[PDB]
Parts: sequence; structure tokens; C-alpha cells
Amino acid sequence: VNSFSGYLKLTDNVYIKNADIVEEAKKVKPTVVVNAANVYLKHGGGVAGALNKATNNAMQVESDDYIATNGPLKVGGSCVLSGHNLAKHCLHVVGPNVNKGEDIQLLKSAYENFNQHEVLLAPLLSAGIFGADPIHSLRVCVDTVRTNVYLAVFDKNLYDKLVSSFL
Ligand SMILES: OC[C@@H](Nc1ncnc2[nH]ccc12)[C@H](O)c1ccc(Cl)cc1
Repeated sequence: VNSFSGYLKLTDNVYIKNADIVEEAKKVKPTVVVNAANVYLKHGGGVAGALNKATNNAMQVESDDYIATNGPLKVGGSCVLSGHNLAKHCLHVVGPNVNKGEDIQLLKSAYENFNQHEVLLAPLLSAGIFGADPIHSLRVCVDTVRTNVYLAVFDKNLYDKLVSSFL
């Protein structure tokens, strides 16, 4: 039993809710919140820009030190950093950004990072400004993630299409 509330159950382990991931993380304070990161951990917009704003830019400061030490992530890769005031940890996951020409096949590799954590609050990878079809992203999530994932979908219109079209 966990404190996630108001989710629709899609499968044994995947759940979905129309919610602002920023407001969700603040309420739940989950062990792990997933960020829709880029390889440079430049949290300028989309989910990443919103999560970083909620940390008063502390996420960006920590991320800049991480990159200065370690260099960029791989597309499909991840790193674990602090969750600041939002969660215990933030799993920064890089899904392919279609608006950069990155291979959508790397979306499965991106979701595999979730399997290293028993429970996560997360967005759909490569959705929003990363340009992929959120329906496809949900399919890859369900077919790849085996741990317990709570998906927050900001857009109410998009949520209904994902539920109604889910196989
Ligand atoms: O796939 C993640 C979505 N974005 C967010 N998801 C959850 N919580 C969030 N908080 C701030 C942004 C955000 C994506 O960017 C998106 C945005 C608009 C539309 Cl129409 C469709 C898809």
C-alpha cells in the first residue's frame, strides 16, 4: 500500500492520472520522481523546466555540477540525483527528442531505467516537447517497465485519449 491517489490501473504495475507532476510530487513526496531530462541536464522547459522551477533552481545547480564532473548522459540513459523538496530522489531519464532527430527505438532503453526502482512517479517519456506520440510512449512503458509506475499526465484532453485508446 502506498499514498498515490486517484489513479486508473492499466496493468498489474502501471497506473495513470490526470495531474501536474509538480503538484503530485509535492503532495506524495515519492521516493523517486522521474524527470524528462536531456543529455546536458539543462532543465529549460517541459516537465524538466517545471520541476526545476519548483526546486527554486536547486535542481539546475546540482545538475551543472554533475555534468561538470561526469559529462553528458546518453540518450536512453539516466542518473540519480537529489529530489530536493519534491521527492527523495530524482531519476533524470533521457528519452529521445524527435524534434532533434533522435531514434525513437531508444525509448525502450529509456524506460528500462525505471526497472531499477521499485516505485516511481513519472511522466510519459519523449512526450510533450520531445515530440513523440504519447500513445506509443504509454505502450512502450507498459511493455517495458515491470516495477510500479504512477504516470502523471498534465493535459486533461490527452489523458482521456490515452485511457480510451488503451489496449
Ligand atoms: O509527456 C509529459 C507532458 N508534460 C508534463 N506531464 C506531467 N506533468 C507536467 N508538469 C509540467 C509539464 C508536464 C508532455 O510534455 C506534454 C505536454 C503537453 C501536451 Cl498537450 C502533451 C504532452
